[PDB]
Amino acid sequence: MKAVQYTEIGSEPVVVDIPTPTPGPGEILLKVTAAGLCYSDIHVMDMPAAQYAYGLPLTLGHEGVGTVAELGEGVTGFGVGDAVAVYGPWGCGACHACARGRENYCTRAADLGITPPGLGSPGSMAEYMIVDSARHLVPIGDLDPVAAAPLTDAGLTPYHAISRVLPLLGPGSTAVVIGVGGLGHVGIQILRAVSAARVIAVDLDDDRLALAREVGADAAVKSGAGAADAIRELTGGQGATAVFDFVGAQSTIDTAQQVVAVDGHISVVGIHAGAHAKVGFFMIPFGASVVTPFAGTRSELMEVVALARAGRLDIHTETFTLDEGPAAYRRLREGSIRGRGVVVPT
Amino acid sequence: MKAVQYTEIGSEPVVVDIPTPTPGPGEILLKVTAAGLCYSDIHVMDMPAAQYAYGLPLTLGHEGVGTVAELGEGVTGFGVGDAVAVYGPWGCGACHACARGRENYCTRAADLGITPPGLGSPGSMAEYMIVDSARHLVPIGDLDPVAAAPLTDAGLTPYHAISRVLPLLGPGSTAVVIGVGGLGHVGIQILRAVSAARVIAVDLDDDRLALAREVGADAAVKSGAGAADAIRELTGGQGATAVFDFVGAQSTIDTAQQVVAVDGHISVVGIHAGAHAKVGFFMIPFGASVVTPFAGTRSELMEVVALARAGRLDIHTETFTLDEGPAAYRRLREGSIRGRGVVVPT
Amino acid sequence: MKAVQYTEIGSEPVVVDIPTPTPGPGEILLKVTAAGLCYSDIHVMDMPAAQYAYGLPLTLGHEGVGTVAELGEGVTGFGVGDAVAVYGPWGCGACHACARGRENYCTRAADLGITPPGLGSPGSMAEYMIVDSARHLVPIGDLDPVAAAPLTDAGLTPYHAISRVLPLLGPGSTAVVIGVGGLGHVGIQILRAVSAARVIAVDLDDDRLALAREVGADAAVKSGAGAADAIRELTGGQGATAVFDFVGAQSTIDTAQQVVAVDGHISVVGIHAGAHAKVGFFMIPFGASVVTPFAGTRSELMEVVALARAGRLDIHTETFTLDEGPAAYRRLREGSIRGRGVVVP
Amino acid sequence: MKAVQYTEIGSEPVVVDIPTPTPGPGEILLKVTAAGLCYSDIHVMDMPAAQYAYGLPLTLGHEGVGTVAELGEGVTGFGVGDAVAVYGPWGCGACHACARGRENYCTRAADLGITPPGLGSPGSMAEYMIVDSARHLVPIGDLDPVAAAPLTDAGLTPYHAISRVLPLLGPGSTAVVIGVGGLGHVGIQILRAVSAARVIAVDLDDDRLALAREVGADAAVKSGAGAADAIRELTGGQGATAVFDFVGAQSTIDTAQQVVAVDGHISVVGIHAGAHAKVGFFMIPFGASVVTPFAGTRSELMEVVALARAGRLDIHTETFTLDEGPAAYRRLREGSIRGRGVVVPT
Ligand SMILES: NC(=O)c1ccc[n+]([C@@H]2O[C@H](COP(=O)([O-])OP(=O)(O)OC[C@H]3O[C@@H](n4cnc5c(N)ncnc54)[C@H](O)[C@@H]3O)[C@@H](O)[C@H]2O)c1
Ligand SMILES: NC(=O)c1ccc[n+]([C@@H]2O[C@H](COP(=O)([O-])OP(=O)(O)OC[C@H]3O[C@@H](n4cnc5c(N)ncnc54)[C@H](O)[C@@H]3O)[C@@H](O)[C@H]2O)c1
Ligand SMILES: NC(=O)c1ccc[n+]([C@@H]2O[C@H](COP(=O)([O-])OP(=O)(O)OC[C@H]3O[C@@H](n4cnc5c(N)ncnc54)[C@H](O)[C@@H]3O)[C@@H](O)[C@H]2O)c1
Ligand SMILES: NC(=O)c1ccc[n+]([C@@H]2O[C@H](COP(=O)([O-])OP(=O)(O)OC[C@H]3O[C@@H](n4cnc5c(N)ncnc54)[C@H](O)[C@@H]3O)[C@@H](O)[C@H]2O)c1
Ligand SMILES: [K+]
Ligand SMILES: [K+]
Ligand SMILES: [Zn+2]
Ligand SMILES: [Zn+2]
Ligand SMILES: [Zn+2]
Ligand SMILES: [Zn+2]
Ligand SMILES: [Zn+2]
Ligand SMILES: [Zn+2]
Ligand SMILES: [Zn+2]
Ligand SMILES: [Zn+2]
Repeated sequence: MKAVQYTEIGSEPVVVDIPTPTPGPGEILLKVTAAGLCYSDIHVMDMPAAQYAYGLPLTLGHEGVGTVAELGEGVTGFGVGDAVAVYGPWGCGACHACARGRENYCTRAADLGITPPGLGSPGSMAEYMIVDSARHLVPIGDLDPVAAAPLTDAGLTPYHAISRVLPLLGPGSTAVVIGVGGLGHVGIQILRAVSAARVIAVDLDDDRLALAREVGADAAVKSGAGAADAIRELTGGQGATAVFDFVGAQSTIDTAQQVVAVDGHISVVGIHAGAHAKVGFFMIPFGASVVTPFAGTRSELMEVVALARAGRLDIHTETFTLDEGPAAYRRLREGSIRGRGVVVPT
Repeated sequence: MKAVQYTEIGSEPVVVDIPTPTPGPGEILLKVTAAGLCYSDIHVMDMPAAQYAYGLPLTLGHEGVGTVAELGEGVTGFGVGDAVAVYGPWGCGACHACARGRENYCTRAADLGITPPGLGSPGSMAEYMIVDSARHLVPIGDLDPVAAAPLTDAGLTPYHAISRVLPLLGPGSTAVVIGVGGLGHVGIQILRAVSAARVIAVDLDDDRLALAREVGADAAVKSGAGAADAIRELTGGQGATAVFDFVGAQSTIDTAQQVVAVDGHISVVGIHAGAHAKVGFFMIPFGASVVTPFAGTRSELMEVVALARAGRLDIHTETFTLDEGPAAYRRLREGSIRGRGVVVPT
Repeated sequence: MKAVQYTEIGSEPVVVDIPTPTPGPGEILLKVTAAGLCYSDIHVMDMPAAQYAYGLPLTLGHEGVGTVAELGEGVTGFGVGDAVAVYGPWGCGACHACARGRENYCTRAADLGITPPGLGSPGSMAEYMIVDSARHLVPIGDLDPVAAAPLTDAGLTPYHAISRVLPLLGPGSTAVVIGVGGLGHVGIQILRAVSAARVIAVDLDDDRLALAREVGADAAVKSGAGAADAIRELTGGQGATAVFDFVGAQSTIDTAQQVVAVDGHISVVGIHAGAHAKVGFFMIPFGASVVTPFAGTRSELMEVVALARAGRLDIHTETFTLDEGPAAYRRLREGSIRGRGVVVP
Repeated sequence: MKAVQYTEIGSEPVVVDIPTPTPGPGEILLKVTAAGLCYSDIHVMDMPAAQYAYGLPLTLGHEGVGTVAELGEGVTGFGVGDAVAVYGPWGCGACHACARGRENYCTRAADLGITPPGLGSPGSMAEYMIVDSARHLVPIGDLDPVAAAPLTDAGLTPYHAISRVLPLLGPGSTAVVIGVGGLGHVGIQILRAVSAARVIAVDLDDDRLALAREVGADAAVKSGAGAADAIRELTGGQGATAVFDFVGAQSTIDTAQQVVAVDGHISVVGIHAGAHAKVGFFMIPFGASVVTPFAGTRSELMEVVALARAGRLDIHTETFTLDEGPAAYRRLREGSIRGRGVVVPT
């Protein structure tokens, strides 16, 4: 089969031909219908050799949707042809966190050699992919695969981040979304669907601010030195109940600390190495909590899919072939994909 | 009446004679039965002239218990002689936070000129004190006033901090308490009363570690460079579900970050100017939230009092006269009060 | 001033002339801009003499909005002219429930002689009204008073009921609303604003089903013997995550028990004497909780007002003068007010 | 092997000899170390032929602990010899409830033919037993199996019931426990470990009231016509925050409704056919919720085991051999087991 792989440190990923895998016991083989590109893949490919630990070659793609092609020995609960989304952050399944479906916060996975697809195990940017266990598949019915693939991370991650503090976001609350890309543009729509928060979007790029308004942001503010004052102006001096920072640069985290309300929340979701919130007296308001959330839970993925099926998430995508995979990653690096890049194998 | 006041910047507080106040409409005059000394009073007295904003002179004492002496015009809900604790963090009473009793997180108080007793308004270290409103008194019944006075901050503040994350502290959880002084020694006992968490206490002083074990800590370990490794040894490498840092120095916050579990919590309660947690990817575990909580809520103070009345809180105190007030503050500076210093007026 | 009062047991309320009150210390006098009619007023007026305990005469109206006219001695936090809504379920202000703003669940109010406006103390169906304390006023800014008055109960009560189980109502959930009247039509809109629940409305009247669809219900079905099967058909046999019964008759509670999901909720909000859910093994699904909620909290009223100010609540009203007050109550009895009746002085 | 089976409708269970089973793929064979008797087994054996639906013969025992004897094909996560408790309420593992570990509330199990051990599938009252999947085992380490077996239902069920409303049970709260038998005597101890509630126990039998005090009840009241007034006397007229009714007869549910506080809770846990709470205006206080909970969740079972391992649960048992199984069930019927009956195979 055709796949897109990261094959040597510092180089662009390449289109390859590798064997179509066969499922062992408990496993499922999917025919991939859509594979999302996430900016996390760029963080991974930019790691120096000393930091990089996922093995070479590596089939990319941690956002995967497909149809069941072959059942491994013992597998029931899915039929051949079933449309499924892949739950990404694989855990041990047995610990206290995993028993609640919170496999994103499993502490045993590393020691057991469990790695996620596209980030240690073979990903979804290929004609076919293996899934380790039935509990890591979620049915999607007749959902369009292209709009469905991003739900598995661009949807799941903001959904989880928002869910951690959803009781704060009552009528009268304000939520700030910093970064209107793959994650951010879905985050705005989740906020609108599950809360009565007023949503203020923040981005460097005017066209992303337009995207923000298109998907339901109440206001849009230019990022940078003026953002904090502009946000406070909109919130009448009380600040924002919650800030969801999908950039996570030091400048955006600083903006978040300068606008968050007393007894509010900052969720540092975007990854920028070295950047951090400074949580201490006189540097942040009383009662304003800060966290770096990771991925999401099994039941949260089901909820994201339910939002999509109810028509609550308009996922903005651009489609690419497998051959266009390396080019699509260049587009993501330069910031020219309006929403989520998705590879459709054929 | 006799009172202890901070009268000039940089100097020790002094015993003074000032008029016994009379309550205006809505106010209550208390005969003070006990007034706690909090290390926050030392932070206040160590502020340079440029930072200090509470006015001079200032009657100290933000931990107050008394008996109702005189009702101001229009006051109902209390009779002369009723034993009451003073709710410290006065708010506007009208905003969304105050409507839930969360006057500790009121955003309107500053602009309305509302200041707390002992920290802008006259405190409890005097024979008598004014309380602005009936809603800032809580009945204590026959509770010993000396052990009751610390409940209003040494009790309330750890109670609130713990309450923010109480659902995390189920059976199998571990809570670390850093700093076994006024706040910390009460915090250990709250954890034992309201959760099934295993409690690990941390302090510089071996006698405070003994205090920790006396009030129910399951383990007590020496603070400093070795503390993080010793705590991890006790938690089997998973780390601590929650860390309540009642010191809040950079070294203790660093210890907290090095031991906190995935999806855990650090509560930075102690105040050490410039110290802060660094909340960013690779600097803290995924899902570990951090906050600087402040004081507590009206209903939380009632719950603290209920714990005391049920025999769940053994409050360690040393008693001082009003004349010994300045000496008691020197004792607090040097770290020689085993628990909470309390002034009893006579 | 002119007021509408219940004056003798069994009779219709009457328009009267009574003195304009003056505020004592701590009190506020409002010029009333809008006063809602609630079907609870009909329950009260239909009480026999033995049951009725609110005193005669009684100025009706537990849904009140006004402008501050006079401050009593010592009152701060409001200026003359401020537009305010009245928080209805007055409590002692001092107990553990009241300290959290949950004065709707205060246990001390009765013994202290605290009664709510329109239900023991003088209500809002008058040119002016007294409010006991500043904490029982909530600012409404430039909100239209006519659409604002129902927020104080038609809004507050469903808001509280929904709020008790809001964490159940995630994406993929279903909420059933039984009774699309004053309360129900606002409840549909609250569900849409604060949850991703799919909303199924139930009513006897086809025009109320149309109202339900107008304010955002995803489906609207006829009440009665066929309702339970029709709801199950819509939910694919799993049933409804939550049922908010704003009728509360035995037949509607039975429908609720026949459709509620495992680990779901029934909120019995409407009042029908003797009617009750039967909560026991084999009579209801495992984990399905049932409650009769009452009114709402201080912070909940603020949230309802915030929803109204954000344009999330389209409150359907019909306006009446004080003189038309008795006629408006006849209209409410016969079921001919499409939404909430409101009296404007 | 030797087993205790229900073999014909209306008759006592009998000791039998049946083949030692072999595990299919995904299954685990346990050597049973302890098997609890639950009063639910008596409800089942008292069902008329028309109602009874679990098949004949049926190996009894839905409270099971053992050691792993043989792994079925593909099973990982356990070694031969590991001491484990059996999670009883088996679900499909795939639905939204099961994804959160809430297999007790799975809606798909019936249609998929999934039945629990001792209640449709073969139970633990035998030398060996099959478990369907690894996710239905929980490690117990060196816990005494005899005291561990009741944790799987006598522990789990009260734990879940209490957990549903744990945020109500703050300092100052009161919890009533009706019925101090297998479940009730563990329920008292859970309340003491995870809350600061004052605990009032209610039973018909004075010796069970003594048991209640032995395991930490603050007060003990005789059940019957006087119970409601005696409970109100103890709660000062406000009533009980929560009532956990482990009898569930109409008389005990009536007592519960007559004592529950405004904004409180009644949990109807015990099963008595036809008995029900009457939830309507003027028949129950405002805001007092009522529910019939069922069993518990995967993570809750882990928490119960963690309580046992921390020394928080003193489980009162009487031990029986397999041959004494039928006699033990007669003892349970007549109410002469002081706590939980447990069968130890040899
Ligand atoms: N925590 C997790 O579990 C998790 C999961 C997935 C992705 N991520 C991270 O989320 C981040 C975003 O990923 P994506 O796929 O949405 O990226 P993207 O490239 O699709 O979107 C980036 C967006 O951020 C905007 N942006 C960049 N700098 C900005 C600034 N200073 N101020 C305001 N806006 C700015 C861009 O204009 C663009 O709109 C990445 O760092 C990614 O690694 C985290
Ligand atoms: N956040 C709030 O609302 C709030 C409220 C009250 C007090 N506080 C703050 O809490 C802190 C504690 O106040 P207190 O009155 O309990 O003080 P205290 O002097 O009574 O107790 C201090 C304790 O901390 C220990 N300690 C000091 N340095 C340490 C270190 N590096 N490692 C371990 N232990 C150490 C001491 O040995 C002593 O036992 C103060 O900074 C105070 O201002 C905060
Ligand atoms: N719990 C509380 O705190 C509280 C507060 C306020 C009002 N209430 C009660 O809520 C109930 C509704 O109040 P309202 O002011 O909205 O009444 P309303 O007269 O405005 O509306 C009643 C609606 O119910 C519908 N209806 C009547 N019987 C029905 C049935 N069997 N099935 C389906 N629909 C039916 C009508 O067609 C109408 O649309 C009343 O019983 C009132 O006393 C309770
Ligand atoms: N909801 C569930 O998931 C679930 C799970 C397990 C058991 N159960 C049920 O819980 C109940 C208790 O089970 P168990 O095994 O502890 O029973 P058990 O026979 O060990 O204990 C019964 C206890 O209740 C007491 N009692 C009986 N009638 C009483 C009354 N009127 N007032 C006060 N006390 C009374 C007895 O004196 C005894 O102490 C049974 O009905 C059982 O079927 C329910
Ligand atoms: K919404
Ligand atoms: K405890
Ligand atoms: Zn990603
Ligand atoms: Zn795990
Ligand atoms: Zn202090
Ligand atoms: Zn305030
Ligand atoms: Zn009403
Ligand atoms: Zn009250
Ligand atoms: Zn059982
Ligand atoms: Zn299931």
